[PDB]
Amino acid sequence: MGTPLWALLGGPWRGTATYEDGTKVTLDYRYTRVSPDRLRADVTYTTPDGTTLEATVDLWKDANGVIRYHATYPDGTSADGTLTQLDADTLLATGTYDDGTKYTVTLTRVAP
Ligand SMILES: [K+]
Repeated sequence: MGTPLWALLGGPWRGTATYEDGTKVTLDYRYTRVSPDRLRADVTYTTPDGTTLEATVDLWKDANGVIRYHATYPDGTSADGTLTQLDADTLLATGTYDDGTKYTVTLTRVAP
């Protein structure tokens, strides 16, 4: 079965993304739609160098049990990715932007 989709709903709705070089970015999010098979959230994060970015993210779990997401940004850009549970606290997120650029970050929910 793996990680239940609604596991993503718990705890404080804030986390940190850690990049390959150790850089960390804060993620603040708010769920706007919840159904047994699909979540949607508005996400805000401030990158290094101070740009503030907003995205709308749809999440679901495919029949192989993989948690997938599709993020859309105000400018029309999109990203498609997967979330893989590492331990109880952390997810591995790997995405591809519509320009072909890829990323890999870990996501950890801030402690309550
Ligand atoms: K944008």
